[PDB]
Amino acid sequence: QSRAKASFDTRVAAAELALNRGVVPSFANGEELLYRNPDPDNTDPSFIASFTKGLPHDDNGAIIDPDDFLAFVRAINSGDEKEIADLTLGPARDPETGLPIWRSDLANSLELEVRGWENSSAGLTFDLEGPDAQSIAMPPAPVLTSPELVAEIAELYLMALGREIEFSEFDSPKNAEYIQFAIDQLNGLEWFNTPAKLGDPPAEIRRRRGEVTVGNLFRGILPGSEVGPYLSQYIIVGSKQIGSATVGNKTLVSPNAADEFDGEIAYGSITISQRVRIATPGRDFMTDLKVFLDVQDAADFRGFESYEPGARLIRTIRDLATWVHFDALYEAYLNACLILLANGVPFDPNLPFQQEDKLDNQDVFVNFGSAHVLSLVTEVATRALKAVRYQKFNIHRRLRPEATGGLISVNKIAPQKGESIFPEVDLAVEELGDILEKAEISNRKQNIADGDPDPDPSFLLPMAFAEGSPFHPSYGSGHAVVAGACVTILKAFFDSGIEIDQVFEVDKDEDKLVKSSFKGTLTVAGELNKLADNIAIGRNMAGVHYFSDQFESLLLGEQVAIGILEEQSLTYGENFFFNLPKFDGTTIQI
Amino acid sequence: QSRAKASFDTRVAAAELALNRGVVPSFANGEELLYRNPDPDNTDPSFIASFTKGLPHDDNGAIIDPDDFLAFVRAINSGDEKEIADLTLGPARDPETGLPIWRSDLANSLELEVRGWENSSAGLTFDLEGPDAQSIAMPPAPVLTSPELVAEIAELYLMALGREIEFSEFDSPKNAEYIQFAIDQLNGLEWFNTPAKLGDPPAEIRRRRGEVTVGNLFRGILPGSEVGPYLSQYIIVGSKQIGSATVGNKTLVSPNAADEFDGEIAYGSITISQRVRIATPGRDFMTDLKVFLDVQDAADFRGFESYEPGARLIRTIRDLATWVHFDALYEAYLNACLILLANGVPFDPNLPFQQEDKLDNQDVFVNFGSAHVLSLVTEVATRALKAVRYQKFNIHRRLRPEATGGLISVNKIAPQKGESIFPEVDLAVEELGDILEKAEISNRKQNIADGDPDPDPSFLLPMAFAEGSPFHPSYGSGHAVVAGACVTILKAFFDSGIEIDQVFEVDKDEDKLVKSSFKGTLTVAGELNKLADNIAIGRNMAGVHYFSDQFESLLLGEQVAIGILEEQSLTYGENFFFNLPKFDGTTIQI
Ligand code: VO4
Ligand code: VO4
Ligand SMILES: [O-][O-]
Ligand SMILES: [O-][O-]
Ligand SMILES: [O-][O-]
Ligand SMILES: [O-][O-]
Ligand SMILES: [Ca+2]
Ligand SMILES: [Ca+2]
Repeated sequence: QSRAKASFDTRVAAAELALNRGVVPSFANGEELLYRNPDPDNTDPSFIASFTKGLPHDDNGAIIDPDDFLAFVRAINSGDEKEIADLTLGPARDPETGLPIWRSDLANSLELEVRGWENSSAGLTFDLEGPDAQSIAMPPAPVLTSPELVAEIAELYLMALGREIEFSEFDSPKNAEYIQFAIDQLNGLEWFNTPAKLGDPPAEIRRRRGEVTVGNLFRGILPGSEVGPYLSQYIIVGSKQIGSATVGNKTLVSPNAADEFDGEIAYGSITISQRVRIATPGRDFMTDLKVFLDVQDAADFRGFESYEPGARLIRTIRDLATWVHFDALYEAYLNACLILLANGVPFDPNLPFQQEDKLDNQDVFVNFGSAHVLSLVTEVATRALKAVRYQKFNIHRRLRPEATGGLISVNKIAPQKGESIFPEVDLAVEELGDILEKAEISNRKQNIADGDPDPDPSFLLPMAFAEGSPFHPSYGSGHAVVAGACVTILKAFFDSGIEIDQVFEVDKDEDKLVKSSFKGTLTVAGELNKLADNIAIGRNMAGVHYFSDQFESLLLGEQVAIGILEEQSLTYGENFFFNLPKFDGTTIQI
Repeated sequence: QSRAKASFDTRVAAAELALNRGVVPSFANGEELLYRNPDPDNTDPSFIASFTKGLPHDDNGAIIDPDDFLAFVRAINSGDEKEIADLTLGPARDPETGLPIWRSDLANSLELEVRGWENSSAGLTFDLEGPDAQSIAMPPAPVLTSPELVAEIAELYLMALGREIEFSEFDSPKNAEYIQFAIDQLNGLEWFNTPAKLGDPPAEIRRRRGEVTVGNLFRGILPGSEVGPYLSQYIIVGSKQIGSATVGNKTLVSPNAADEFDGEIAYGSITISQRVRIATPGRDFMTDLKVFLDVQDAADFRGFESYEPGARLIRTIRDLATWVHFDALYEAYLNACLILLANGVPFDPNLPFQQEDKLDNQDVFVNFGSAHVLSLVTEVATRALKAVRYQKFNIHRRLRPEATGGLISVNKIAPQKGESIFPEVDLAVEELGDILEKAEISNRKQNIADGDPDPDPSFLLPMAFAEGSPFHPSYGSGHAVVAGACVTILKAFFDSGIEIDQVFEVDKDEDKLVKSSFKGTLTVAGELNKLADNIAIGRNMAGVHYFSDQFESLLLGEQVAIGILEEQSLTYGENFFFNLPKFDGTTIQI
């Protein structure tokens, strides 16, 4: 037949495959309308558990006008630029300067303008490849009164309090007091100590973590994420440098071969440095209620974070948070791909032409080679992003962990001032008492450093980011959906079962890589899963995402990648499949 | 309609749009079957102008068996893995060790195995997004007897002899002798001094370079690649580093802000160094006829290049060749995108939600934002690569410039030994006498450095790469097609008319960036065109591509990118278009 007609039929067949996968219906947790305004004569929803950032908020963290959120949801579902622009973003504005009146003196002195919702209708964007953004569903997010939300918030608060603690010293006596504290309180939560009961949602069973130990503290549940050092090799270690190739029987060593162990990736003929920008240690954000409310009212605090000179390999929790702050969409997984390519990590052996050219007479660059995987790992990211944007904006609209910390802080402060507000976070306040007292101490320290000599007692979740979370709902996670999708692409494309012989940790003292004490075996699949773990949890340690957001959007990204892979497989006439270890432990052939 | 049905309809609509663009028929130059075996009783084609690398070659650079090339073409068209594996790749093999007998002692002592054709059938791969690999045509490649081929190989010979000459010193007296020589020889070629005649093919007229000066020597013809310094800003300069953002009225400065002028791209929270690995200066490859013939017989010389320790900003021509040797598919253009995103270069103003958030209430990350452009610039590359693989393997199969230099060298050596061979490169030999004599001197020097105390006189095109070209035909260029596609994506997505206030050159003495002497204005569109120029002509500086390969592959990539953009525009409900300045000076709205 015609080549153009064959191309049309291949594209139509891929669309038919995407359509025949069906639409998994996306269910919210019902929090949007279940929580009501505390005012006895006001029956409108409070929307406290809903992502209400940017809409004008009262002094307690709830929005003044529930209609303001209703218009926001309508604009989400419609996608119209005029309806988005007609939304009220930020607080009341000064008639003279045109600038919004901020609650905090910091945002008023900066003359901060409002920041807008980041692609509130990207979930309505169609996808030429892979699953449609609305064809796949994440499960309902945990509700505020759920023990899962309490466990997630405890994890977030402990990460915020443990931001300056280095990953290589999780078991070290120096951090033993904070590590044992975190382990004790997490294991004091019925989410961690008590297993899932029969009849619980399957995703609830899947994402439930057991007893928290130092070996799995702040770690994911992906296979290989809990095995070995905390940080993935691909997030800290470099790669085989230019010149370290083998030419027949002669093995030439790169003159820059030490750059592999100095965290430098062979990025073509130039280098990607794995060293992260050093955010100011101990400097958290939105620890003051006025600044937090301004951020909830869309105060653009982007770029307000201060940084130490130079760059170091990720050592502290805050370093991982900084890494996931600015990462260029697929940058973690593009870097992992570059490491695997430079290290000569073989592609999936079921890919064609992977044998030595003595046998197949065919090198692989464009298809089943470096270029194919490099393009796939990067094209999967925007598709996963569209799906997660649909999940964030049109389905769940889950409030950010900063907003949950705001509700918890205002609830804990209410008895002190004689009031009683936000009973939905009462379980979180009660079960996180000790974590909340140390959070209050840390917030008092930060707010004294902020400029308030005698700051009000604040239990807000300390934010690694000055703007806090990105300006979209937390559930799901764009970073974690891209993590799932790109790691799925890499595990399918590369021989993910390949064992990593050299396992490196960041040195406990110096800014360098040392051979990890891990005496086990680390696979490529395990380390890619650990890298997805690292990015998603680093979103958690910034305070911008809950754990369940990360795990479920990682699954969503894996689904996006699988759909894309099945659709592109229709484009190759070669007899081949991707051996793809899924996050659930099974392998799919694509 | 249903959302799933709407997704299917959008994908099938993009497929109909791709189908309705039609198929531009792909014409070769007729060189494949026009040159015949000089043996009188043998009437089979010589296939000398055909890409015959890998197929066994005689002592003069032609293939022993035309049936070998015929089977290679049949395997190209079929794409069958078995037929590709059944192809005779490399020379005769030792029955004892199983290794092929190499003509050169270098490849025999290395026990070199064969290297396969890189995606000989990737042009048969269908594309779910954008134009089909076979729906777009690049014009016929110039023939060996054409003055265009003589000009191309002269430019390539001139680049090889000037690989150690720095871009910031093109007009410097110490290189004035080599630059004036190159200018005089190029302007002595009727391709450069004589303009295109009426009735010539329009692509020939469009790609014909006129009078060669110091300010346009070794430069492209894209708009903006001829004004300003040689190297694009994005190939050498860094970008705004993390911490240098503007927060309301306060302008925080990054503690690492000097990294922008040190050639350090803010790659999320980590950095990309623009410094390229220093290939061994004065070390060229395939200068000896035996090593060249082994490479023609698929000798795997990859990684055989040597490097000095460290990395430096691109100064010499060999540095650009090294940069394009290993660049990860979209690396130059992904780096340019990262620079434009870190620098805060505004997106296309016709993109939606690009106003301040006070007006539009919407940030752009997933759609019309950093993630969108990153994913687009990375996904256009593999589609352009498929199109160029079709052009390389199924249509043109143009011999590599190393193979052109082989024919030229054997033709020049034949009268010395009393014979005569390859009269099709007689025009190249006659018109390039001075360049060929300097190439003979340089090749003799390199072959003495290789290990031959008294090497045979060789006029081979010196190769920046030990394997020389990648194992596919030169026409078109994968790097140039990716450059065209990705730079088109960046010019469409970003406000490409934005002027770059700061223009940097690599310092004439130190490995650093100085303020360029350019008193004119440089735009983002011009600098992206210059970056595509830099990559394509760096492939020329390697000696692996001719100029026409580069320019026509850049046009093909621009077509790929435009088709992808049209097909993606159907996926967005926003009222927007990409303002896209083409390589022909016109602007398309997408
Ligand atoms: O959805 V989030 O990347 O803020 O990771
Ligand atoms: O086709 V070439 O990238 O060898 O640029
Ligand atoms: O091939 O590249
Ligand atoms: O990040 O969002
Ligand atoms: O948004 O990211
Ligand atoms: O490179 O091809
Ligand atoms: Ca192979
Ligand atoms: Ca905007």
